[PDB]
Amino acid sequence: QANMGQFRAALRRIMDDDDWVRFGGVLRTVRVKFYDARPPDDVLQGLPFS
Amino acid sequence: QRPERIKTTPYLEGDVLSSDSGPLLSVFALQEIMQKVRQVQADYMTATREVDFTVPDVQKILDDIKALAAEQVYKIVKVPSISFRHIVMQSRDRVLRVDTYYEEMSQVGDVITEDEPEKFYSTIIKKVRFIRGKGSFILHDIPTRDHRGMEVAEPEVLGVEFKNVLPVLTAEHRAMIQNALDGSIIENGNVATRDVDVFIGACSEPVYRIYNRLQGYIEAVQLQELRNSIGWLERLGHRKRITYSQEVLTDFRRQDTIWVLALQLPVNPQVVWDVPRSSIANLIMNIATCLPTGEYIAPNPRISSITLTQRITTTGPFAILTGSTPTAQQLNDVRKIYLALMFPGQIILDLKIDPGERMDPAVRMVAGVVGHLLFTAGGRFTNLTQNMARQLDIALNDYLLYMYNTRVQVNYGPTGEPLDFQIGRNQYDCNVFRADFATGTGYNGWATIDVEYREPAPYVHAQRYIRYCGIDSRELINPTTYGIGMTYHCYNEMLRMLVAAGKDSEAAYFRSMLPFHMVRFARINQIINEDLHSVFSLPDDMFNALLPDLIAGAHQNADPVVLDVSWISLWFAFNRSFEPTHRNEMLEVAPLIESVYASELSVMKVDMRHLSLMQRRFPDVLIQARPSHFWKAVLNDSPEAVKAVMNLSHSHNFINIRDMMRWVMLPSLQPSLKLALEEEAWAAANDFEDLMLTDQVYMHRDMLPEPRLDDIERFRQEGFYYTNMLEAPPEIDRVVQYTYEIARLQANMGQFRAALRRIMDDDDWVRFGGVLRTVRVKFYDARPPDDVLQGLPFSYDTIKYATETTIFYLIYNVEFSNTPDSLVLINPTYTMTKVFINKRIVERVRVGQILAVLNRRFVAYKGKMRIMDITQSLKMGTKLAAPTV
Amino acid sequence: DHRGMEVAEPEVLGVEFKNVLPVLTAEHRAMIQNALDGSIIENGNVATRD
Amino acid sequence: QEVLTDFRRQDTIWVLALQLPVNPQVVWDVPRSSIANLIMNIATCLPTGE
Repeated sequence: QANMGQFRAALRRIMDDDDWVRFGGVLRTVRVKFYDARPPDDVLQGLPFS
Repeated sequence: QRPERIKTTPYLEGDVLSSDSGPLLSVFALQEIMQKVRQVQADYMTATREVDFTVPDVQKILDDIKALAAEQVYKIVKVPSISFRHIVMQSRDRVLRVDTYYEEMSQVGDVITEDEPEKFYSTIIKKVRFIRGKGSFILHDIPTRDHRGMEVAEPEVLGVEFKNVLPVLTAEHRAMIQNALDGSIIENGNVATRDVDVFIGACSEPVYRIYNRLQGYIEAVQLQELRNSIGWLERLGHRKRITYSQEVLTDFRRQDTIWVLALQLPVNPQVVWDVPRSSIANLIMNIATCLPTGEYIAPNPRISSITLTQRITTTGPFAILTGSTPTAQQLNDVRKIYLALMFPGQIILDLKIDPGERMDPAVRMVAGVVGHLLFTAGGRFTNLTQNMARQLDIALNDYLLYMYNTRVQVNYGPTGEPLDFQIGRNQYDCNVFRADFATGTGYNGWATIDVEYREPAPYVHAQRYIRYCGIDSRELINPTTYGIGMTYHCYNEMLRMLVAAGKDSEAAYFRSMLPFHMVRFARINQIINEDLHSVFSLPDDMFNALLPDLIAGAHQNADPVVLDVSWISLWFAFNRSFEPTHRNEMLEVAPLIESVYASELSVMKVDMRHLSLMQRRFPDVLIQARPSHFWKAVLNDSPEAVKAVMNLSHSHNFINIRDMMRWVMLPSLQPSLKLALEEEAWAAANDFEDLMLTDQVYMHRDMLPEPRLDDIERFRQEGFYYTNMLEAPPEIDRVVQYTYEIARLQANMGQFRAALRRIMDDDDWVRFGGVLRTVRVKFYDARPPDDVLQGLPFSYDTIKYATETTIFYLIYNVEFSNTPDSLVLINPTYTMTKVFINKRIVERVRVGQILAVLNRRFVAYKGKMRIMDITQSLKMGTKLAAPTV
Repeated sequence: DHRGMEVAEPEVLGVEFKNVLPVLTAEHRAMIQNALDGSIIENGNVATRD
Repeated sequence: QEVLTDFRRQDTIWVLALQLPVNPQVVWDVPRSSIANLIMNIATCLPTGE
């Protein structure tokens, strides 16, 4: 997807399609949190990839 | 991270004895080889050609190879050079046209002399370099100008100069010249997003041919060849099993980028391997390149003894020999043994005796055992020679023979060969442990398979995988049998004999010792399989031919290199292990290096063949030709790096004609950009007339024309001219042929001058040709000296039949106050030299013909265009985002 | 080396005639020159050695 | 055999003045030399110990 030069556009199209993405099969470490206000932008708007 | 380097048991760990790397081992190996032959030469009397022996620096030559790889053979200039030159005589309507390229050709090189063959070759190949240098250029950022809203080009990029022509023109004349300048336009000039500037004009024909194939080369090679190259790099990386950069290459190309490549990354190894007397060179670069950084490990101290209490403890059977430490020479011998171990087949060992050293007899007693347990001397190759194999047999016989405990019975056999007897209670036969090269008993390669074939290999010359002691390398990632179950046949027979020999403690020590031995050979199997895969390696044909060659005494082109070690060094090497804690760094740039190597080799072969052509083409010029002449001629003007590579063999003082010509006729080749330009330059050079190597020389009675001076200004406007040059040869009847040998014969008889005067009186032409002569054209307005106008092909030192002569063009200049008979002379001036060149080198053109040469198409890029060399970025750390199909 | 052939030396011939050349004539010099050109070398073998 | 095993062994011509086979009959054929053979034998070959 990065190779041909249509990586991000496909992701934006699929997100317009309102779908779900299971990025990788590698297990991830989870965390639990509690807040009284809005969370920071970094944890909310962030992407699970780089 | 790599699973075979992690350890969890207290048996394979100990203090490190020493460390080593490829660079030290290479120079050391060359040193002992050269010292051996020097001692050989010194210890006796020798009568041969003198030769000095110095050890070279491999690292310097590798650095110089890397530097030369960065050298670009292409030049970029905005403007092309001047193609044609104009000359103005007294007539302002007619002007002389000359080619500057021909005059520069005349200046490039030196004169012809029939006595000097290699000088002739050197001059010719200098012409070749000059052709390729003036042919290789790319135009970028051409200037442009605007006239009446239209695009025009400048009068200095078209390749002609005519600024001094403007004063001699009248109104219509510079009117039409400026009209022609306005007509000199750049095509496709109305494109708003234009990137190419295409122009019509003149150029030198070889130069323009090289330019045309250069732009064809630009258009041809593109990204898919890079894809193939990096795919082969991936296959090599898979073979070596290196970690990859998590960066992945995506073939997205910018709209304002140009890549250039001068190498094809797939390689033909036979081009490398066909060099005469070069096997040792291939081995030394293989050592210098593929060998990683490693170290020597001692075995666990607890194998020989185990404690039981404070005071009582077991002792080793070889306790007296265990407490020993090698010297410098013994350490060097250990190195030699491990080198012979790491390369099987092309390295031979030997055993050194000299009175200056003293040892206990037990060194040979145990040395026979360690020799039979430490080398392989049978199967499909060899590692030993016959004499030391017999010595080891005698040693093993004496060890089974000298026994300190209560004696057992022995039954001797018929012959006096050692090991012809039976021993002990079980009556075991020791005769099976004699060494024969065809069978291979008594060593690690007996009763097993030593070499095997698998899937296609990255390099095509050798697909083999070496299997020492019948064990592969895949048990380290996943073991196969239990701890006791690891064994092989010769080890079993050896242990069973020692049990049969009544010898028990030694058997226990060896049975403990076995897994260290097997894992050491597993690591060496991995090293041979993975690390050493390179173009310098020995192909399968040589490896499968060497053993019959040595056992049959057949005459071989690639002699195995014979070395020498000491006796106790075998036992010391038995108590060590090699561990490569890191891999070689220059391995990461290994392949492309030899590519440059290969490419340059191709170049030599190319012009080599062309030089041989002249020996067939011209016997008289090359009467005294010896092919070493052109050999040395090419070998002078060449990069010193590859020459040092070949002279590391030091056989350059031994190269004969047979090896050199056997190298000549092969057409094996690996393409490269400068190579392609080389073939095309030599294709232009197949027409020998392109380098002023003419052989048409005519002589007859001729005189300078004497025009009658009627009107001075009429003579000014006309502009009469003369030349001794022949624009075309005359008819054949008046021309008589003449040769070198007949010239020599008539010179000895002395009637040659008489024959010249006879035919000279008969007023017919005479030919002196068959030998290439240089061409000089220099313009003389006044009276020349006699030597230029009277160019006699015979030159008194006897005579030499071929001589160079400067070709004359005479321009006539007159004044108004000259009398009508001022040029009238009572004795007419005479000339006799005439030459034919078969091209319009000098010619008179009327003013409208000044731009009559613009018929050739040139391509240039905009100044915004950037050119980046991309030869340097071919490294196996680059992995494709879209892998090769 | 001349005429595409390796040629021996008058010294290795084993005979000396170097004090009779200057009194010779043209024909004798030409004949001795041709005869010198006549001598050849043979690339033979013994025990598989050149 | 070290001197027979350099890397220039293949294209070298050897010279030996003495043949190894020493036909023993020629030393024995010497008339009334038995005592001389004995004394020079024990001169050249007899070792000494303690």
